[PDB]
Amino acid sequence: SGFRKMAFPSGKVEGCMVQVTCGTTTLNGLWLDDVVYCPRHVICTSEDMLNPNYEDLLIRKSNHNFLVQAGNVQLRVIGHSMQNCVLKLKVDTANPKTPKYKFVRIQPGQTFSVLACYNGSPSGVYQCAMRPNFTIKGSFLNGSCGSVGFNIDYDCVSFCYMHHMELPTGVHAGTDLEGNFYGPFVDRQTAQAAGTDTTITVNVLAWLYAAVINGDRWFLNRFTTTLNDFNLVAMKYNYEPLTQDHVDILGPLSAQTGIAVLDMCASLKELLQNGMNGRTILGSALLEDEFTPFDVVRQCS
Amino acid sequence: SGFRKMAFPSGKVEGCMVQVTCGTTTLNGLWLDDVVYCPRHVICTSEDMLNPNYEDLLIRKSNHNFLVQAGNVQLRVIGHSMQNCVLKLKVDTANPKTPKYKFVRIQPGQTFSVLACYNGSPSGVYQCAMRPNFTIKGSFLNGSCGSVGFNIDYDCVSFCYMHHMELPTGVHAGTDLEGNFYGPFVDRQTAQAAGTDTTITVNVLAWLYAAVINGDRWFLNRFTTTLNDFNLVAMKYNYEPLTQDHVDILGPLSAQTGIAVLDMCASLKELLQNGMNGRTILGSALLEDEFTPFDVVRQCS
Repeated sequence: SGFRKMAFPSGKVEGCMVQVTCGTTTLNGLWLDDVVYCPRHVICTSEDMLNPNYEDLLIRKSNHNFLVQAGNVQLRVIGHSMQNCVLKLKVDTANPKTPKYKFVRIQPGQTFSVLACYNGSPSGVYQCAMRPNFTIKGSFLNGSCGSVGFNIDYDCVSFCYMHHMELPTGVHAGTDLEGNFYGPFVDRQTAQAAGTDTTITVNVLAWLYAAVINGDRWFLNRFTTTLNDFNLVAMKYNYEPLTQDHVDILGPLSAQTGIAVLDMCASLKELLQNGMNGRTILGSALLEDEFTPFDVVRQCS
Repeated sequence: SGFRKMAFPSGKVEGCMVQVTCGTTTLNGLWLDDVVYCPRHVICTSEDMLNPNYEDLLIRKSNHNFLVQAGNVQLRVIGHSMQNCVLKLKVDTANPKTPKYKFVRIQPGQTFSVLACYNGSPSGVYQCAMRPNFTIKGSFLNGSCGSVGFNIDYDCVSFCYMHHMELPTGVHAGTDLEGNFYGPFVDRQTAQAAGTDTTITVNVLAWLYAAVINGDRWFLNRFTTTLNDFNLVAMKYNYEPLTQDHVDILGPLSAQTGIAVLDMCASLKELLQNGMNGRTILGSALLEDEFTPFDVVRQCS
């Protein structure tokens, strides 16, 4: 037993990380088969970022403006193209360490592991969630651009995130691996800001279940609520609404514990309206919303 | 920027994980060069655990009672010996994936990454600390015995923990890789219990520094305290005492932020005596004590 913020084992992704240099800018790239993926702003100057025309900047570049190094061995760039906001660097060698992989776009509320990298070298791994406002609260220093987020199913790596930038609020924004940004964010120097964030209600419920599974029951109560009456209270607290789909997804946790979802909802309603009163759940004094129902099942069984 | 519970990249350790079976018991082993390390209770029966004589049980075993599988390929056990509470299984093949490694014993308060494994297969990675009472608050299900904890320095894996058991309080106990238990715990079915835990003061201070580094300053104050006056208050709250060594170790964080340790200590003293009053630090409503000074430096630079 126990409950921890748990990332996926990162080995399969470490074998794909490379260093990509263009001009005086170095950042990370993802090397799968004979393609290297990286943020397209790798070709930009600080002057360019104020109003880049990326198709114009990239056309003024040649393959030899791109230095790719997989550890020591330099990779020869034999061709380059743009896919939305990622750059695709064709290289002569297929990565022998290429895992089975897919490119998947995730939904707000879903979680993924991040392998933070610098100069193509992995430095740490952590779990986070796509916030409802399409930012992630990551840990990223200058040079981490190109670090990826991923899930693992069986032996297959679903890449879902490439890191592009930090917003002025200290949160982070990037794209899926097809180069499409999560959220209304752009790879240009503008006055971008994250919208209003909300709490991921279905995840808070999953985490209350995880607590019950782990012997924390002080917050449980005898009451039950209706979906509508729950939503009417939670939205007052900037909680995402809960759907019948959410209730279905929470089914297996409801079964393992024998507590109906709407029963648990009454607990969460009570916790929202009363606070926690110096008590903790699973070692936390706040309601935790970055564990999905699947993460709980995974870890608690 | 940002601050996350961050584990080390786990690839180098995933290549060492194997499955070890003996009787009807399967658990995990660590395969380095031509040796496989695993908990010695792998040879025990439930009946045996009540009073095992391990040197006697192991003598009644032969190499062929030990099935080691590295993925598919079975490994032939050509010899076996005991080192304290770990079992060393000599095998004919050196692990080609053996990283540079050391066996290191850590101190209460130090952190490490755990690669939780089942049937020799890695399932997740998370960061935790050796508690002052020599337990760890891990996430472990039946079958995780033999999962290891580790740090990484440059390319060198310092293995520091092998998982052996869960205590009745839900916390976990194991050994260093030389088979010596952390704490007063034994691999026998007895009435073992963890002692009284305390908070790792030097780590809480490091985390307050991490918060300052990340723009959270509401808890700072104009006061300064003496080491002695700080300890006199903290020990009242079940906080470990702070030493001059701790103050030295916090030096680089003090420098980067320009806040003297004893200055920060006055903040922590105030937070202990006043609570947090519905405020949070780095997204937490509790004082966090599982980041060392080194972890903060690592992540914040």
